[PDB]
Amino acid sequence: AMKTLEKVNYKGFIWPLAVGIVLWLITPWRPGGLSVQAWEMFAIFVATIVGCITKPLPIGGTTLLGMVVTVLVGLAPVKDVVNSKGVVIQTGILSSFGNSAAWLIAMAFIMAHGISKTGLGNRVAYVMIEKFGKRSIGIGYAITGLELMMGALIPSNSARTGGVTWPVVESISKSYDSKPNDPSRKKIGAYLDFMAFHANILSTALFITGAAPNLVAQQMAAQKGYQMSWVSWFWAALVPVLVATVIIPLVIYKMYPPEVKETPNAKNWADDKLKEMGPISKPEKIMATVFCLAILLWVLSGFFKIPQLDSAFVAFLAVTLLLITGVLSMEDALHETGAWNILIWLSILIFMAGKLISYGFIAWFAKFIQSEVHGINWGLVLVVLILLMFYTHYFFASGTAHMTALYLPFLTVATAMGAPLGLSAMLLAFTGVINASTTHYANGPASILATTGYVKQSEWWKMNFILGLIYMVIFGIVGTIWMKIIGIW
Amino acid sequence: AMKTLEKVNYKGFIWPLAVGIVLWLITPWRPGGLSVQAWEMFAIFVATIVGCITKPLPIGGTTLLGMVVTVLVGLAPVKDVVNSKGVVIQTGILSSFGNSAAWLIAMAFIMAHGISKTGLGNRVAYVMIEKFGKRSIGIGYAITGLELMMGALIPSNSARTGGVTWPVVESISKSYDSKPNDPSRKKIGAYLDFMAFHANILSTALFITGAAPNLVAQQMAAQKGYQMSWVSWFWAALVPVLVATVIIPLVIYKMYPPEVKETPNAKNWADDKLKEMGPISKPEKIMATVFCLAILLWVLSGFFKIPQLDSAFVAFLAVTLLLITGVLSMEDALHETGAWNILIWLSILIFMAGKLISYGFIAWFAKFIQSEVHGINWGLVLVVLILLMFYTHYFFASGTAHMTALYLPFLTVATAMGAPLGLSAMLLAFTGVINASTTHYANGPASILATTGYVKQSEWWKMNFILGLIYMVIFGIVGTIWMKIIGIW
Ligand SMILES: CCCCCCCCCC
Ligand SMILES: CCCCCCCCCC
Ligand SMILES: CCCCCCCCCC
Ligand SMILES: CCCCCCCCCC
Ligand SMILES: CCCCCCCCCC
Ligand SMILES: CCCCCCCCCC
Ligand SMILES: CCCCCCCCCC
Ligand SMILES: CCCCCCCCCC
Ligand SMILES: CCCCCCCC
Ligand SMILES: CCCCCCCC
Ligand SMILES: CCCCCCCC
Ligand SMILES: CCCCCCCC
Ligand SMILES: CCCCCCCC
Ligand SMILES: CCCCCCCC
Ligand SMILES: CCCCCC
Ligand SMILES: CCCCCC
Ligand SMILES: CCCCCC
Ligand SMILES: CCCCCC
Ligand SMILES: CCCCCC
Ligand SMILES: CCCCCC
Ligand SMILES: CCCCCC
Repeated sequence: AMKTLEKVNYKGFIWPLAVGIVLWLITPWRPGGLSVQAWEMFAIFVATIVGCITKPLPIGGTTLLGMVVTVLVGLAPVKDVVNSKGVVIQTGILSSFGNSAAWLIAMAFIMAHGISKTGLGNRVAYVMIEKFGKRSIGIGYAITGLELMMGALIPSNSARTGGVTWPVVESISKSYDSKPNDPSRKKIGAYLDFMAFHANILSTALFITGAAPNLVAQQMAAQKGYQMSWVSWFWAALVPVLVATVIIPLVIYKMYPPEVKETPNAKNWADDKLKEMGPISKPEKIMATVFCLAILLWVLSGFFKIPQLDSAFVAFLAVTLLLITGVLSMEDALHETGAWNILIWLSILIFMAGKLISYGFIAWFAKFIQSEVHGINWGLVLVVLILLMFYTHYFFASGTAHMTALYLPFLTVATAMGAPLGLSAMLLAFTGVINASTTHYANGPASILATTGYVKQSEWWKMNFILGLIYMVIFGIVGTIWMKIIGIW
Repeated sequence: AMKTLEKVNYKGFIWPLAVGIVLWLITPWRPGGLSVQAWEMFAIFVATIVGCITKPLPIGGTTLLGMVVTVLVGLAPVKDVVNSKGVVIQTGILSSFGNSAAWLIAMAFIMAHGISKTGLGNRVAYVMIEKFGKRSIGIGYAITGLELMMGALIPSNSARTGGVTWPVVESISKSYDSKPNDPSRKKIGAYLDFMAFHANILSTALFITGAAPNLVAQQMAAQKGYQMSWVSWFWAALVPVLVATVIIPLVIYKMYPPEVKETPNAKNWADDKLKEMGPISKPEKIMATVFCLAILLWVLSGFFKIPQLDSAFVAFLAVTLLLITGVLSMEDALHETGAWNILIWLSILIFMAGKLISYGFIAWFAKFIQSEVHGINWGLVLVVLILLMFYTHYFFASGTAHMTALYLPFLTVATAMGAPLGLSAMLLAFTGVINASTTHYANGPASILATTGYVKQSEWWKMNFILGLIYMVIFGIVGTIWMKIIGIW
């Protein structure tokens, strides 16, 4: 018996629509050397992002709407178009949900549901509160150190986030009664969410085995005659990453403070709650075993490249084990909405960014940069290249496509303007790492920790912009001094 | 606070496991001319189906488990493997959820949720009960006639089912208080579910624009020198389809009777309920408009082949309209479990069948048939070919791959054993149509109407086997007499 329609934010359609429309009417006056379909896809993508901002039809709905409009105005098919030789010359909106990152994140949400159902997350939370609970910044630094230690083993940031630290964040927040999409999110949950994201950034920056784009940078620098190694990257990123570990958390605590700042009796409270939770149970032990097994497969995935260890099949396998074991039914995994919502909208955004890359937008931007800056001292050239490689990730959603597309061209321009090779390589790599401090779709950890409701998106974008300025200053200046020190030039 | 694990049917793992194991140990003694990977994939597929039967880890769980085992023993990657020329020589478990049929069915489940929420389904149900409510077989024949009329326009059976008649079935069942997965399913819901499936079969058989496999048969017969036309197919399938319309419902009513057989006062009851529902509302009017628009796009999709009318993008578009209009939020579409469950398990089954087709199983079966039957009167040859083209669809899940793979070879053998061309073509086409009376994954309508809980799977398979024998008798004998009558030979 439904009487009245649901409440929809129609005002939020103004800025997206308008933006799109204007760019569309601008199409004939496009920057030149560019294709009509490219500019149209750019306009639709920008309007979709402005919608994700103004939040009409929450991100799933507006992403579906942007995909629909993409298919209507003739920028994308529904089924992949083949060249009669098997090659897929055009992808479709259906060939977008077969993405590894989105399915990994969904299965990780499901594993997190299992951790929350068993009672393991809350036990871990009270343990961490007994250890470093008081002075919540202590909790933030502990999660930062945990992520840093895990960076050396787990080569997938999306896993390090949705499998280990996002559950810990959720549990610690639910022990403080910090629920999402509620004015009670500001207690401790939002601070911890943000700090988890930025600790994931730091860990990705410290170890070359912290993410894929770093490996892509390695392959490229080897293409141009510079061999990045686990020890060199580490010895170069140690100092700047320590400076960041010391600063970034402090400015987050000063800018986005944890409303609940002090817990003078965390020890007794955690002990009381644990003892009230009774001894550890069988489903909790099984979930712990499955979690340790998944972590083991993830850390082995760095030495053995094998389909059985794709870092997503591992999540499928853990979920399957939870199903055949009992701690997780199938209905428990079916109405875990976050999984399907993120599947939908992340897949759609990645598809639209891929269409931006294929239609010849990024390549034109790269040629423009290559033909614009001609005579300058290589210092300003490197500054400009870092700034561009930073603020171009607003038009990407993978982090690997960004590098494959813009790392070799910008590095080439730098080395051609007199800059040294190792410095430019490592700087553009650190920049491709800290790019994540731009958006809510920049990577897996952001697409996870921005949509949990603990942190709004306006605040997310603003604070990430500021912290990106800070990251660029830190890495550029400090790491340049550091690389001049240790024989990199 | 979870204490005890969930209840899992461990006994149901015996038959699948055993089966698999045995076939695996049989591998060295495989039929010959076959590949090891092919026989292993066959074993895993068969065990997965036996699991879907015995129901450990409901179909979603056992399909996930079969996919996991597929990836573990080295039969499928997780990411598509390319040949360095762009061609995809091996598909992955992730490149399986980008399927048009599964996403169409999911979006149709969502549209059905909208129809049930608005109050439109119940109004339609009481209308149909006022018209042909008494003598529930009247309801079955009305739904049959509706599906038959829609066959001439909507060229997608999955849509005709999940968009029009599955909602009507659900509403009429919920007006009789027939809920699924309940001993109250036998009242009227199961009979109507079965009858809807078989009416979809009949409509697919009557009009060549009733499904894709019929178009595939058309293309093939044109390849071999026989031009199927909308008027010829219809004039040949009229008589047998009338015989089926008269018989099949009767044997279903005699074999699977609708426990509630008589409703002597349907008129007054429907009028009372309608008047108690008040005049038609605004959300109902909007859902009706969206439904009519989707039906219009679906019927236009037969004359204009355009990505904007893919018969799945239309469901995406209807859902998007319901979102931007208000009658359907995003949370309403996120916890619609059936959509995601069918996505999962149908995609996985289609992927495994595609692996059966690529590894060289179906092609070997076809060569075996081509090299086995050599000297026979073409009548027994056609009998054997119809039987094989019928009972090979247990190893397929699309209905189009089946035809593309086995229609031209069997038709070739028939025409080479003396049989006439038009007769063999039309008979194998009708057989590719009635193949759907085999399984729960044979097509979209079956994968929909078998998993709704109104009809079990054991009963489904048994009754579909019997009705397939009956369909083969009817079509073969009657249609052969009919084609001999009208100048087809
Ligand atoms: C004609 C294209 C106008 C721009 C499309 C706006 C898309 C809205 C997505 C929320
Ligand atoms: C050109 C981008 C304009 C985006 C404006 C977003 C305003 C959001 C107000 C809450
Ligand atoms: C748990 C996945 C381990 C699978 C082992 C695969 C070994 C392949 C050797 C060829
Ligand atoms: C010496 C080249 C590196 C300088 C990078 C400075 C970036 C400034 C960010 C605001
Ligand atoms: C060694 C492979 C045996 C096949 C097992 C298949 C398991 C599927 C269970 C649903
Ligand atoms: C290939 C043999 C399949 C056996 C299936 C038996 C099902 C038993 C259900 C009670
Ligand atoms: C509802 C969308 C109908 C299709 C728009 C017109 C496309 C014409 C492309 C030539
Ligand atoms: C003349 C032969 C026509 C084919 C008859 C098919 C009968 C199938 C019997 C099950
Ligand atoms: C001529 C400069 C225009 C650049 C617009 C494209 C980058 C957003
Ligand atoms: C006012 C609702 C508009 C919906 C977006 C349409 C995009 C062309
Ligand atoms: C380049 C986009 C900027 C993000 C918002 C900045 C608000 C100060
Ligand atoms: C307790 C026996 C279940 C084993 C399941 C393994 C399926 C490959
Ligand atoms: C060699 C005899 C036939 C075996 C058939 C195996 C099942 C397709
Ligand atoms: C060749 C497969 C036949 C299976 C028939 C199943 C009847 C319940
Ligand atoms: C030009 C619009 C800025 C937002 C980028 C996604
Ligand atoms: C959140 C993962 C905790 C596992 C403890 C063994
Ligand atoms: C357990 C993974 C081992 C991989 C050996 C190739
Ligand atoms: C293959 C997983 C075995 C676990 C059964 C309890
Ligand atoms: C009853 C199991 C059927 C096996 C063929 C798929
Ligand atoms: C079930 C669809 C009903 C639409 C009536 C106009
Ligand atoms: C509410 C539907 C509007 C679509 C055309 C702008």
